[PDB]
Amino acid sequence: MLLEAIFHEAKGSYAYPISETQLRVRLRAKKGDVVRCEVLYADRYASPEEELAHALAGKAGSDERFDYFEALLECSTKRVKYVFLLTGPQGEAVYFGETGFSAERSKAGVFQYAYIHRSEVFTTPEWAKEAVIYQIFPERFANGDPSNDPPGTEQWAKDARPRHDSFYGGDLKGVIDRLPYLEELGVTALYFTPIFASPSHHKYDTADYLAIDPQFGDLPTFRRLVDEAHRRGIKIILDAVFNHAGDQFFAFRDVLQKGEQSRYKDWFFIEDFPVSKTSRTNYETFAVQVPAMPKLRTENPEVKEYLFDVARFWMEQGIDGWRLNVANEVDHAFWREFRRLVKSLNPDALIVGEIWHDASGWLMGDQFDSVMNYLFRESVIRFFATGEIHAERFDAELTRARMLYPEQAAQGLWNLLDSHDTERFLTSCGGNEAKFRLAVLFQMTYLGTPLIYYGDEIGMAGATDPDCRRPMIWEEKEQNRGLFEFYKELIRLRHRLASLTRGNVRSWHADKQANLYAFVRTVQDQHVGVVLNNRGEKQTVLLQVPESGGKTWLDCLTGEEVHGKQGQLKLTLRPYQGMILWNGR
Ligand SMILES: OC[C@H]1O[C@H](OC[C@H]2O[C@H](O[C@H]3[C@H](O)[C@@H](O)[C@@H](O[C@H]4[C@H](O)[C@@H](O)[C@@H](O[C@H]5[C@H](O)[C@@H](O)[C@@H](O)O[C@@H]5CO)O[C@@H]4CO[C@H]4O[C@H](CO)[C@@H](O)[C@H](O)[C@H]4O)O[C@@H]3CO)[C@H](O)[C@@H](O)[C@@H]2O)[C@H](O)[C@@H](O)[C@@H]1O
Ligand SMILES: [Ca+2]
Repeated sequence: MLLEAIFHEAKGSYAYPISETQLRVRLRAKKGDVVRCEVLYADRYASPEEELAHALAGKAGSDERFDYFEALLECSTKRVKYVFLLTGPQGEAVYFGETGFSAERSKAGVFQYAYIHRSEVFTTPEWAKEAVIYQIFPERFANGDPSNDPPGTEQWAKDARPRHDSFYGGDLKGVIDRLPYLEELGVTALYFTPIFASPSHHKYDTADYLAIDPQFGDLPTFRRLVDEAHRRGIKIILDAVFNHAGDQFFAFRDVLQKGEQSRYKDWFFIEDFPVSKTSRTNYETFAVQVPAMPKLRTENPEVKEYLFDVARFWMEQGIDGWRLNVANEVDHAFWREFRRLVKSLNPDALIVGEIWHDASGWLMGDQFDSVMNYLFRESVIRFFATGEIHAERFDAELTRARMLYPEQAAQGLWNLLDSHDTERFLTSCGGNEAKFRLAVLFQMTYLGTPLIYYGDEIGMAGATDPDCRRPMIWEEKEQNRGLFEFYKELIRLRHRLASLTRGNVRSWHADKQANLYAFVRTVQDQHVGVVLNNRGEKQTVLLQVPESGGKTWLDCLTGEEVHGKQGQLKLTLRPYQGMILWNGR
């Protein structure tokens, strides 16, 4: 076996506790190199003559080039030292510990997870595990109050083509009026983009953190929205823009007026007063040269305190969590303290960071509960929309991404198809509803938390920002109701099958040729197999089905009963058809 490809570390995503006395450990090796991975462990202060505990690590998955082995160590002492025993296809074996590799156990040394502190057990809100989030971009969802529309508001139509500066009049009253629609859809939480006072249509350039934007409503209206959503089983998640403020933020206004004399100059990153010759801003902003968004010095204890007060204030209004804007650009300490603040105020308040790349550094348990899973989106785009990758590659990307973070984070990752910053998924699919639906079937059944971008459920399309922010289509005749019912059915199923919300995931079948992909969600004895025929042709496949897991399944989408013969299951799928096979347990 290639030792150069074997890896483990007693931290991060390769070793972390799932309870005060249980440690999950993982190990990767070149794919196919290891057939058996066992862990020999004991208390860190155990005498050398003491017997060692054994734990067999099962193969939790395989990506492009590695196999991932996973085991659970029972550590009643909460302190553990361990070594791996790896066996190859031909029986060759080697011990692997902190010191290195050796045929002699003691020479391999031992990895050590010093101590398991209860406070360090990554814990997320239970509800977040089985939730289906719906993203609402307020200026474009529903205009329930035409009297607060910004000046220049354009007419609400299906052929509307917005510009970066357009306004359509969407507001919070509109959201309230449409709660029956969201409730019928079955969503259990709403993620709102910024709703605080701001002169723009997107509101990411904050004028006042303590006020609902006038064109969206007021405090009383927001509170009514929170209460009405809650009674309909719908939670509220607000967008926290803590990386940067708007040029109209009171502290910045003071800087523009008093220059180096303002008491708030250190709340920002300023280079040379006068505060501005704007084309070449003399203060750091979000991205490049964006005068409206001066970056906040969150490292400044004063800035932090102010923002923490803002969070406290809104949480006092009954919200259920936060989506953190450009979260990877404010400091880690700020986030560790934020989590402590948030969880101390509401143990069930959800913290979701907005990071598009590998966010493992923020997902170890001391900061965010989850992140907007843009890498999940990349795989889905690649496999279902563009067809850049085949089923086996798709399987590998999914598995590799899943192994990047501890299971607690993976379990609640926000799996979106698109957002207000991308083109709509339908468009990515080139208008092919068949491709779109199979992707949605995957979104609704894969491991993680589904996030729906407003309008996708009724067939809206659009290029990226600002075209992805077209006013919501409310005319029934203009809505794709067939799609709407499809979403409704998938959402009801997700709520009915515990496997889909609290189960693990294992690849079932992956054939690069037929481009058919299948996985199994498991919890207890329940198994739900999802089969995806991502091809424009009718195909038949043979899936392996050991009788120990059942020999009869019910396709929950059609009611058809399928049966396995001698450990094999023959399925025939129409083009782009997906099946959700429940094993009746
Ligand atoms: O620039 C002139 C413009 O300035 C103001 O408006 C700016 C911008 O403000 C708003 O954008 C917000 C998003 O809506 C949020 O979701 C979020 O998105 C950021 C994200 O947090 C960043 O990490 C980054 O994303 C990168 C990603 O990190 C990277 O891995 C890779 O995937 O590329 C991503 C970019 O696609 O940028 C996101 C914003 O993207 C947009 O802005 C970029 C900067 O110019 C641009 O390159 C990109 O094409 C855009 O899609 O955080 C931002 C917070 O600002 C608002 O919704 C946007 O519509 C606005 O453009 C003024 O208000 C505006 O009048 C003026 O025209
Ligand atoms: Ca309005």
